[PDB]
Amino acid sequence: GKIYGEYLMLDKLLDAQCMLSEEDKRPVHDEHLFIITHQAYELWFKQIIFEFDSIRDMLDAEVIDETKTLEIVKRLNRVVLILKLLVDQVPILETMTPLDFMDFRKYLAPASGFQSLQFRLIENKLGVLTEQRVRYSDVFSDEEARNSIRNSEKDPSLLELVQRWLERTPGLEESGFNFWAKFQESVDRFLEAQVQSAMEEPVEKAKNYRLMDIEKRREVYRSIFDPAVHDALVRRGDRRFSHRALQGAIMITFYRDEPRFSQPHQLLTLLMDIDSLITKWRYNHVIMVQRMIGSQQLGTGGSSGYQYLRSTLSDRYKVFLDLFNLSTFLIPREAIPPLDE
Amino acid sequence: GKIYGEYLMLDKLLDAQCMLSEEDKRPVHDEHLFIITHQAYELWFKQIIFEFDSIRDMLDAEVIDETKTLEIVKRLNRVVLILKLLVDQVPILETMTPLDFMDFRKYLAPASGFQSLQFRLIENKLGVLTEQRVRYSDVFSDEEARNSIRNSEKDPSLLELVQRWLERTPGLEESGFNFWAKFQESVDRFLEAQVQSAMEEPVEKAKNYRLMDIEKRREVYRSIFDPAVHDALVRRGDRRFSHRALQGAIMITFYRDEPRFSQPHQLLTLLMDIDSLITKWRYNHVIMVQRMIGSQQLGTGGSSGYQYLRSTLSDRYKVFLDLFNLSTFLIPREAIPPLDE
Amino acid sequence: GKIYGEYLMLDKLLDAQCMLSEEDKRPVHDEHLFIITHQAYELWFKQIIFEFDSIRDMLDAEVIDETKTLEIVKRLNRVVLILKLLVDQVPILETMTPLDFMDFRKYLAPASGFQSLQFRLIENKLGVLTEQRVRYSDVFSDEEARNSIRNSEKDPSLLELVQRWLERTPGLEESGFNFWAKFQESVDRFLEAQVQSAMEEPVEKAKNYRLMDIEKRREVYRSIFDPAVHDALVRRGDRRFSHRALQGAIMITFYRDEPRFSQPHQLLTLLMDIDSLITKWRYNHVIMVQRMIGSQQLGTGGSSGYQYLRSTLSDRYKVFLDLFNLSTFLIPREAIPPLDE
Amino acid sequence: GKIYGEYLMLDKLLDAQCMLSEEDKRPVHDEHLFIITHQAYELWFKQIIFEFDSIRDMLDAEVIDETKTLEIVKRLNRVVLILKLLVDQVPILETMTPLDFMDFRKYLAPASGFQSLQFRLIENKLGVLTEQRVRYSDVFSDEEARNSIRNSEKDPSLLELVQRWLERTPGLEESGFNFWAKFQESVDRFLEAQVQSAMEEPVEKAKNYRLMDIEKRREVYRSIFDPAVHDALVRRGDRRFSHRALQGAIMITFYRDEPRFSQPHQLLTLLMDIDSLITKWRYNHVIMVQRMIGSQQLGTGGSSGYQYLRSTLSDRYKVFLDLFNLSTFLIPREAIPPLDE
Ligand code: HEM
Ligand code: HEM
Ligand code: HEM
Ligand code: HEM
Ligand SMILES: Cc1ccc2cncn2c1
Ligand SMILES: Cc1ccc2cncn2c1
Ligand SMILES: Cc1ccc2cncn2c1
Ligand SMILES: Cc1ccc2cncn2c1
Repeated sequence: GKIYGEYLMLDKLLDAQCMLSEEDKRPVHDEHLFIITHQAYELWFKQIIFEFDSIRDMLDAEVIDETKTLEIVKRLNRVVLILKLLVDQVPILETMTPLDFMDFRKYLAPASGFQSLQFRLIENKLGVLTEQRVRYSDVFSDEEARNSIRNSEKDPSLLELVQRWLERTPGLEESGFNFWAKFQESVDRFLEAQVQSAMEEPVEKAKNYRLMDIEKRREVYRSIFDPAVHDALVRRGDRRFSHRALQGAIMITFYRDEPRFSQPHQLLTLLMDIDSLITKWRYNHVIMVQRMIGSQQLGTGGSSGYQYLRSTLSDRYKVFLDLFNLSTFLIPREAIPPLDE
Repeated sequence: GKIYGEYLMLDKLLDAQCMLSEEDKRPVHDEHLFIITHQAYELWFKQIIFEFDSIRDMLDAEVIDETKTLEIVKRLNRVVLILKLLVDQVPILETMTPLDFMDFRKYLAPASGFQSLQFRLIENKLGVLTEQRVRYSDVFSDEEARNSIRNSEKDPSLLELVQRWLERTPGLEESGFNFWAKFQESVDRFLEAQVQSAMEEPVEKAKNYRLMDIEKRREVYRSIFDPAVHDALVRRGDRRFSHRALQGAIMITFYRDEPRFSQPHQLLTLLMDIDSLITKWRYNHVIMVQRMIGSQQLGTGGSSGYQYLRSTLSDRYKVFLDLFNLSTFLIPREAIPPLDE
Repeated sequence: GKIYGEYLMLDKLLDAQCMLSEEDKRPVHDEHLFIITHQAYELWFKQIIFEFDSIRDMLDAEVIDETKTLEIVKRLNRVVLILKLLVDQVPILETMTPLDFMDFRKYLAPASGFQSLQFRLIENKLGVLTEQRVRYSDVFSDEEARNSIRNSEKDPSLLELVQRWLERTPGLEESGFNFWAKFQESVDRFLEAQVQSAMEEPVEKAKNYRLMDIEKRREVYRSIFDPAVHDALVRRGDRRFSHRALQGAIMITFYRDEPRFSQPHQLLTLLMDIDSLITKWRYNHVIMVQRMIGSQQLGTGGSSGYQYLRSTLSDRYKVFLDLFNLSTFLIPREAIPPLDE
Repeated sequence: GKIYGEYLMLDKLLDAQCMLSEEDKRPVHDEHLFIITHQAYELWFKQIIFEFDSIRDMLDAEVIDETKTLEIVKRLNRVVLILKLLVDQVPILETMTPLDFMDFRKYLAPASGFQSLQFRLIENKLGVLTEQRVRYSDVFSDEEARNSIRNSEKDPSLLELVQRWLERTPGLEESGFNFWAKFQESVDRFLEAQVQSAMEEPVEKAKNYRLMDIEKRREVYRSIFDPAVHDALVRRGDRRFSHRALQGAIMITFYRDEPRFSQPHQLLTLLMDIDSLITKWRYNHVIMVQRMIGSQQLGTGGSSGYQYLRSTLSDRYKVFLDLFNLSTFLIPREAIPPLDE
């Protein structure tokens, strides 16, 4: 179009609000809010997908320069703001009372939140593993929806592309900076100095606490320095990243204050914020489900739905799970290998 | 429809996003965000209108009981939450850079924010007076849009209906409680006691300050006790309310802690919050216009647009202007006529 | 005092910021933010306690009128707003980097979040049961702190006082409205009508699903109509409320649209919002702990602390647990016993 | 100290809450909220000052590297988050009713918001010019407060230091990139091409509108290319920046997408966000003053105070006024001189 409403296709957009309670000559006022709220979510889901696909295209390249990294950071930050808005949309729908919802939920019988193609496309494009999902894709009767999901699982997710970018971190290379080995030998040097300082403790409980603590540190570093331990944790589902991607991620977090790593760090932080905000939506949605129809109601066949949503709050659904635990492996500033390159 | 996407008409809704930069084979990524942002606004504008029209129907009645008042309060509070969300949508669009916007604003030449039928319908249904508007309704080329605006100006606004409800306040009546006269004579009694206390001041500057202050209080009460002064202020545009509606509003604010007036008070407060939040959107929108194209750019013909938006921030656009100044006329708790009925 | 700084005792308040890294001639800039953030929390914790104690005094009375209920609702809503602000304070402290925190966390060795007297007083005054707490009160070395906690556990909590108020609900009484029996017999009448409608189903899978569903409804109502089942669930820790308090709570939620119950309903909703917002703070605090020092760091002696905080997210810490599940027991509007009194 | 309360000096901090209505044996509950709210503001004002002074020290240097720029950006962003929290604190105090405030505002007679030393120190350290202030520093009776303000006006503000940093922008130099001249000659080339395109317009109203518009563009560029026009606008108070600082600011906004300028751009954006958020606090504070005591009340001596606060909303109080208008001078991407260096 050309003028405001023609450009925005308001003739199409504002003709998609059909209250089924109205067409059945028993209108329920808040059903208009129910529709509008979901359509605002679906509009922003399309925007999120559009931004995710553009970030996937920029990450599916041999090298990602400082200019392309800034663009990726901008678009990830935009997704963060849209996710906060989407979390904030819940109290607007929580304004409808359970009895008003009960008077129209009968018209929704075949419909299901599981049938949101865009919500699934978001989960898949970010990296929610099909094997890590709770049992409880085949809900989608349409063939274009099934084809859309097939492509989202087949094509590389944001998790795979970020890992590839993380593995190519300059500075990890043995030929050059050799960060991983410098980190291993400074961890050994630091942890021994901690043993020597604890040996000089005037009190025995304090000497023993420090020594027990150093042993727990030894085990923490063993989970990342022994690749067999890391690869076993990845297999269990406690980690997502490859051993080399984790090395890159750890190096980015160590040198975040350096101009060269501040932007890659921000990209990782926004990836974490996205995960955390999708989890916040899941929680607020399960609180709202509970407020409206409790753990189970007429038509639900028990607390099956409720318990499934409650189970989506687990680390099984966090894509960049590894990013939250990087500070466990941190060493003081004085102990970090200085940058030379 | 029946299943999720058919119920929500996602086939229609998600087919209304046409980037003109894409159809011209010169696509600008952030134009997708520009469209989606406006469509989320337009969806919520429709919800606001739907709630406003339902509140108008409940207020266009002989008596509004405690049950219907609770429903009106709920729906006004819902509009408050939607307005906060709409204010919060601005930083999402402020994520687009001026240079990216400059690469597609050429395709928008005939379009204008003035062509938002729903934004005008919101202003009119709330009560933005046609005579109080800045010079700078005839923008709308379509006949259904012109007819929609004609009806919104003709049919009673939220301002007119609230005034009618306010005029019917029980307790204002001479036959019963006679609040206005009790308020006048307690104002006189309180202000004289203030003169007597100031007369006993040991310091002359303090006695004189108190006496100058009591004189300014006398003039404040004169603007509401002399109907000629109030009616002149309404004529100037400094007030909106009729003299009897203002009496009701003042009585509701005085006895807000009493169960009988707490709900009418909350209705008035939410009416104020709505005004204040529409003003907050106007401000954030003028800040965003400024960030994107400054006070004037190529195609604007000077700072005409900018200065008009900047002028919409004035009290000329506040519908319930009177509601913000009710605390100027307040007297201590000890001086308020006790409720009997 | 009398002037601004003397009234606010800014001489005392702005002399309580002692950076231990500064006194050790190794200053860490963000330690100032660490102190200020905690002091803003402690100031608002004192305000929360002050409001909680005033609500406890109003609830520790024979009858609570409509006027005192409005005051309680106002103060509960104030606590909600302060809790949202406190949740929002986390991203301000998350602005400090893990390496900057690592350079001063050594000076905090004896200090512990467990030593916040005001946080414990908040938990106790709301109603966090001492037996429902995770093993992991005796941390407090001072005698006035131990005496403060002793009194908070001994004196009635907000949970006990709300239950007393809920038990005294007019309308529950057999002598008058007899709500519980009317609810039981309308549940029986409604559930049988649902069996008869399911019997007329043309499809067998649909008839069987409806019948399986009605059986699950029968069991839900059994948990509240058989007092032995409710009393067993209270004993297990799945419920907090007495059988009579639950009856009152259910009646308030059923007739919330009625002027008589809207205010008691709002009080219950704000009580739920408080619980939910304290849970949101706990979550954001465990995310921030994780961002700063992961699941374990030098000095922690393993993931003991982290796992304890992670366990505070369970229903074991939700005081008004029962309030979230009231919609499970809801019946359509057509099936609710009409109000007469 | 060493343990939680000793480290945070909670013995001092939680002993600074003296309600004057309580000491006069006429306690007003919400006076506790009034005190706590102001003390939370004063605590965060101290944090803001601490961050501002550290940014002043980093900016008072010959060269500011990419590493020091990241630190400045981090601390400015922290101030943004604290300012949002401070804006959000207003609705918490707006929870107190005007009648409850009226029962204790008598004890505040000598106190005044003008006596907040920290609020003035914030305004001065940011750059609120003493000559640009409204008539209505000498309020401060204490000598350490007068000395604190004297030093804040004497020592360079954030506005002066940012201008110095902006003037040293590499790329502005004639010897090297010579941005200003390249910008002038590309503006001339672009504006002439616009005349030639308008000359080919089939419609005369369209040709004339385009030509009138190009003339308004010519005048816009004249205000920045003729230093006499810029220096006259600075003198009038419509601009703050020196002609060379404005050149740097314009160059940073033009090449913001380039890695070299993205961080300097972010610093400028956060400086704008700070200005805008202090303005948002001023507005919310004048709305809250109005809600509590209207435009004037007993003790105010008329609307003097109210009108002064209402006048602080003007551009006279915006420190980085110039930053909001930089998009007025923008040219399309195709017209921007390519970077070489
Ligand atoms: C009145 C409020 C709502 C209720 C009672 C509700 C209830 C439910 C229930 C019971 C489920 C489980 C499967 C099913 O029966 O569909 C579900 C899933 C879902 N709903 Fe909602 N919902 C509400 C509002 C919303 C809104 C506003 C959205 C946003 C678009 C939404 C999005 C979803 C999604 C995406 C799922 C999938 C859950 C996941 O796999 O993580 N719901 N909902
Ligand atoms: C890129 C950001 C935007 C820019 C540069 C912009 C610019 C403008 C300008 C210059 C005007 C004056 C008349 C005209 O030329 O149309 C205007 C008016 C208006 N715009 Fe925007 N706008 C933006 C985003 C939005 C958004 C997201 C909305 C929300 C739906 C919106 C709604 C309106 C409305 C309703 C008016 C009427 C103003 C009033 O009468 O108070 N604008 N806009
Ligand atoms: C730099 C950020 C912070 C870190 C790393 C941190 C870490 C921790 C840890 C590890 C614990 C477990 C016991 C202990 O070692 O003290 C804890 C408990 C606690 N912290 Fe924090 N904390 C941080 C900030 C805060 C803030 C800003 C507050 C607010 C006043 C706070 C309040 C508490 C409270 C009240 C507990 C008790 C937890 C409960 O029983 O639910 N913490 N913190
Ligand atoms: C009950 C709410 C409040 C009322 C009625 C109120 C009223 C006023 C008034 C009338 C003035 C003008 C001079 C005077 O008489 O002091 C003023 C100034 C001021 N107040 Fe408030 N105030 C309130 C709350 C606050 C809060 C919570 C803060 C935050 C610390 C604050 C900070 C200030 C500051 C800094 C000024 C200086 C204004 C400027 O120069 O821009 N006020 N206030
Ligand atoms: C339309 C619709 C139906 C069911 C549902 C569940 N969660 C969101 N939903 C939306
Ligand atoms: C589509 C469109 C065009 C112009 C405009 C101005 N303010 C919002 N707008 C939206
Ligand atoms: C001072 C201090 C020490 C330890 C701690 C843990 N969570 C908050 N904390 C505050
Ligand atoms: C204590 C106090 C007195 C007066 C005042 C005005 N604005 C904030 N204020 C605070």
